[PDB]
Amino acid sequence: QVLVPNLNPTPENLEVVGDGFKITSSINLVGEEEADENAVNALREFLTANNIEINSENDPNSTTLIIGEVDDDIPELDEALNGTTAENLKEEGYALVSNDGKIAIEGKDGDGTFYGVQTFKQLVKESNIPEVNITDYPTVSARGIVEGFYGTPWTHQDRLDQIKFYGENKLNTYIYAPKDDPYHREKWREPYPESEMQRMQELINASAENKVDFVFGISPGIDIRFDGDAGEEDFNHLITKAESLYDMGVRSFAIYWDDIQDKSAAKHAQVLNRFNEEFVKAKGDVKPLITVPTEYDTGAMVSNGQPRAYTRIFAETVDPSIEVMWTGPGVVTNEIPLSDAQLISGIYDRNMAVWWNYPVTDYFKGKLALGPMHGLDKGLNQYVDFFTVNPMEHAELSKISIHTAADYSWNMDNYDYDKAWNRAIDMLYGDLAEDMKVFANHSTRMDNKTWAKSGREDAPELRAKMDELWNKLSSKEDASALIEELYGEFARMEEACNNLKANLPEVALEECSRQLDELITLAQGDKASLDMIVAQLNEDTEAYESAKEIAQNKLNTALSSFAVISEKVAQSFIQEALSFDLTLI
Amino acid sequence: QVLVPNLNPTPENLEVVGDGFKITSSINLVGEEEADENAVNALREFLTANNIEINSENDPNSTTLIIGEVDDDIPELDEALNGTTAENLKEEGYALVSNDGKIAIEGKDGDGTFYGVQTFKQLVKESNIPEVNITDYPTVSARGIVEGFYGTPWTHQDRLDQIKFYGENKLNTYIYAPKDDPYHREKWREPYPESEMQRMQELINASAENKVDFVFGISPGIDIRFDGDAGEEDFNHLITKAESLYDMGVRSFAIYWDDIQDKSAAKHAQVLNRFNEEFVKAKGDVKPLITVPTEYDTGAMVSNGQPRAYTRIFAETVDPSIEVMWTGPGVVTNEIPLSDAQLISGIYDRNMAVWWNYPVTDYFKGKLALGPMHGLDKGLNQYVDFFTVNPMEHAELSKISIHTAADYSWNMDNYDYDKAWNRAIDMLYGDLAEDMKVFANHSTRMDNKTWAKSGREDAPELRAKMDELWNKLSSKEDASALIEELYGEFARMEEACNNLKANLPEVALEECSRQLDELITLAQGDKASLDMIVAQLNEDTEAYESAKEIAQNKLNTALSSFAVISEKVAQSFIQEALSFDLTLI
Ligand SMILES: CC(C)C(=O)N[C@H]1c2[nH]c(CCc3ccccc3)c[n+]2[C@H](CO)[C@@H](O)[C@@H]1O
Ligand SMILES: CC(C)C(=O)N[C@H]1c2[nH]c(CCc3ccccc3)c[n+]2[C@H](CO)[C@@H](O)[C@@H]1O
Ligand SMILES: [Cl-]
Ligand SMILES: [Cl-]
Ligand SMILES: [Cl-]
Repeated sequence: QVLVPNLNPTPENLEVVGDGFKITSSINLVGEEEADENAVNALREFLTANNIEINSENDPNSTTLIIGEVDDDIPELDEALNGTTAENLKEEGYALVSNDGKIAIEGKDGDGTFYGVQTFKQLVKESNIPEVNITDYPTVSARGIVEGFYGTPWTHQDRLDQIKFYGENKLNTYIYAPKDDPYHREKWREPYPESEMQRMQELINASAENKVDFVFGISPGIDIRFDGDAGEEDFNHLITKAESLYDMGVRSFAIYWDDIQDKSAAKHAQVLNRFNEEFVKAKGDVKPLITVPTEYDTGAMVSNGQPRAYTRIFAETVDPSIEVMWTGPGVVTNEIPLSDAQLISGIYDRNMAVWWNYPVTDYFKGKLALGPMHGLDKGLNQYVDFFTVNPMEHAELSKISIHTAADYSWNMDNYDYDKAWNRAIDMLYGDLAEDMKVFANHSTRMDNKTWAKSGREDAPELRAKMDELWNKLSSKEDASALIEELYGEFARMEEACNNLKANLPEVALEECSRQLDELITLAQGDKASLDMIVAQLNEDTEAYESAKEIAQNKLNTALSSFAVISEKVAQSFIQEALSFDLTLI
Repeated sequence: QVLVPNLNPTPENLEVVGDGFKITSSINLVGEEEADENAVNALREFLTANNIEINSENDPNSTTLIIGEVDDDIPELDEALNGTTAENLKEEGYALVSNDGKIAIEGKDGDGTFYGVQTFKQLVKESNIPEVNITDYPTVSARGIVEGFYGTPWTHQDRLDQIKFYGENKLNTYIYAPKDDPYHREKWREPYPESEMQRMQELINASAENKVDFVFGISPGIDIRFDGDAGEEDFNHLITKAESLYDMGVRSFAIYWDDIQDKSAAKHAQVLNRFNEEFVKAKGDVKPLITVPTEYDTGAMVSNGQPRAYTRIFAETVDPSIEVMWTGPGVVTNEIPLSDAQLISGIYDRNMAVWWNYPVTDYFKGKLALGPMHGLDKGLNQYVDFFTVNPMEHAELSKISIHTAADYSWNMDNYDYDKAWNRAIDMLYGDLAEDMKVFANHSTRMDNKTWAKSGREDAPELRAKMDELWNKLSSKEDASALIEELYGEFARMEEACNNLKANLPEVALEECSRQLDELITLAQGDKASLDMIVAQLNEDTEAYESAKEIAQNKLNTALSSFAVISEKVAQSFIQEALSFDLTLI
């Protein structure tokens, strides 16, 4: 009878109180004079998009929408809320009540009001809305993305689209830090050309319109000089560089020390402290300084329960108000258990920031990382106050994983990776969701075979059916039913990928066409591998020898291609099938 | 001056009691006419081959060999042993004392005297013998090989040479059960043709001369009938077949029920019991009957602590005298822990026989299994009294692993797999042992990528070095010295293999030429992999692309080839290097 639509992030408190109601083609709007401008703009936009007019004069027979903040002078807001408010209720928190023709939205601040509008937009389908009482606020207070990868940086239009996407999903933090922007790191002293400054401006305006904090990152560590007149000259270059962005509206800064040879911990921190003093504190409206030290994962930072020398000196030197990011137990790592966050938090005795290197693929570019947040302790917020993911150079397909990060960082305690992953693809993909899940299911696990591994395993259910096939065959048990089933699975992989090639919008298709072709090749090799097994069981030598040729040729195509998908599953199945001797008789 | 040479098996109690001495050009021999016939005949062969004559006549000044059993009354033996004796040792035990120009060999029985001679043969080098006090006896009472694999059965010459090899290493059991001998299984009812029988006579005679129990296996399970007249006809067929081999001197027999679809536990065990009664006991001089049940690995036999339906019925129907074989926790598995043997021995209420599926490679024929007995509990004799290995269709190279089985089963408590493996190769390959070690080190681990896995990991020390390389490179640490060390290892892999190709005797070379060429190919890819890494460090794109094309080609060659070696080490390393992105900035 509505119902409650898919929502992201999952609201903290949601109660269904009624049958639901249709929103009139024309509404009455109250409070839009005092409410958060940004919030109201996002409301107007949605209303316009959905062919909903705003009444110039009040109308009894119309759906009424009331909007404002807690301390705004708005009587009707108090009334339609009927008891529950956002009072109450941390920063970015809000209350939403839909009941019998009225919709009320109240934020603790303007951010909350904006976010209340985002939930509203998600609640309405076909002008119908469920009847609910919502109170909501984030688990973690900074949530977002660091564009911090190697490779082709996101285009200006990519970033503008990403920023709207963060706002819509309650993500409030975007860190500008592309390794391959020359003015970010390689030529960090050099000022941005005019045309690129105008683009930053648009990005900064876009961030503000969406209640996202734009963080200007800089990475001087390759060749910054520390002592004497050169240290003076270089420190001034940092100040100059930050000022140009500040003067455009930037109020958040990051200075980064990763991926460099120099491990002068005291000098790094001293730079951070001087910048913090002469810029951050001196400007007065600037958020805490953000940094990553040269040791940034637990393997690098810690030896036998104790901080290594670099980490030790850095921790003892960097001012307490500076946000320090770390990536977890490893740079690209399976999990962050609570004990790791506890370890690092105690070392720095401060709440930590997380730089999560997933879905980034810059270290294994042939594979797309399409899985949810996976391995992050649901209790991490005890030690972590700031959470960001490093995405792929592929902006559109990063939205799947980013979508889950939004849910993880806003409602951490109830986060369910499988449900969040499904919900992400449903919400992003529409009619194509079921097919996109088939494909993406095979492309969640990242593994470069050495130091870098993270993500949910690829297609775990299918992997379990494959194992059971081998179990039955080696036990000489009848596998006819399981074989018939696996034909069904392989045919479904291929059909799903074909539907995706024919119907994915180009923005999506351009990022994954090769991996799609790759999964089809694999599915075909998997099918032929079944043919090979079935021939061996039928003692049909010629059907063997013909199926095996196909299987091997598909595996060889898959191995020689740039695109990489389903290594431990669709790919490995062929290898397993070719290594299983059923000619033993 | 003079050290104890490599011995196999490791004697139970050995002590160096002096400096050693040289045996003269001719000796006094004493006890020949009373000591065991096969022991003396083996002794004479050795004396003839090492250009040592026997006095006519006796004295000077000439070294004195005295030989016999405890049951014999030879004074010189008693004087020469000086307190040491075989009197209190188990069957197959012996005493050897070499001191002051005397060598005394006393067996507990004729088997023990023979083994005494075998130890003597290993003790003498260039006429020099260490002065020692040995008492010795096997841990496990039945120690041998079952030729029980699928594929081309060993040739008749193969078998004769194996049987002598078993003698020399104190293995006492040979089970004749090749899956693809028609008359063993496919045509189990049918008599062997005459020329086959003559070959069987030779096998039987050779076994007797080398104290080896020749065990005749029959596998009637595919199509044997049990009920009514058909069941009579078929039972008599078993009798006819056994009689024919008994009539030539066979006194041990096996009836195998493995790898069939018929799970008729009562019928199987009834056939066993009927044969035990009408053949084994009726003859009086036939050793206990040996069997394998259709369920023969713990996974197939047991469901949480308890026997499955078939095993329950088998265990409780089969006569207590019958030796039952099982393979361990799985058909081809990592280990047999004491707890597994306890569990299975519990169900059958007796000491078990082991059929150990290593070094057999019938299920993964591209790889040679050249490693030691690995994963078998060193206390297994508590529940096991019968130990055999299923070897490769490649008889010559099977000797490395068999050699280690001889040590494990004879001296279980002191069994050290690395040392036994080293000794095997030292003792078997002589001048080529160091090169053979390099190559064989890469070919210990069996793994069909699904249900079958067993053996020591391939080249473990190189694997750790590889691991340490990636840990340093991903921490952006200086690895120049290790890089250099690994260039040395890959070069030495290629060198060893080249020498093996040029100098292996043909009978070994014909079994491993393809695998030699595989390891060379991979060493070359490994070397190209290092070059590829070094180029990326130097930001030399041309050298990188060039080394990369080579490393990829070498890999693809190895992957496409029938021969398989060093999957997780030499081969994996190339895959690891290719996925390590060092072009990031
Ligand atoms: C801010 C750091 C936590 C960090 O992750 N720095 C860089 C980083 N460093 C590393 C490990 C060291 C390394 C090895 C090879 C090439 C470049 C870096 C991995 N990463 C990320 C994933 O590839 C990459 O996106 C990121 O820009
Ligand atoms: C007597 C049994 C303990 C036994 O191991 N039987 C056969 C046996 N059965 C099995 C498992 C069943 C099987 C699976 C696939 C193909 C053939 C048999 C494995 N093996 C051995 C290793 O391949 C093979 O040498 C052996 O002859
Ligand atoms: Cl899990
Ligand atoms: Cl193809
Ligand atoms: Cl029958």
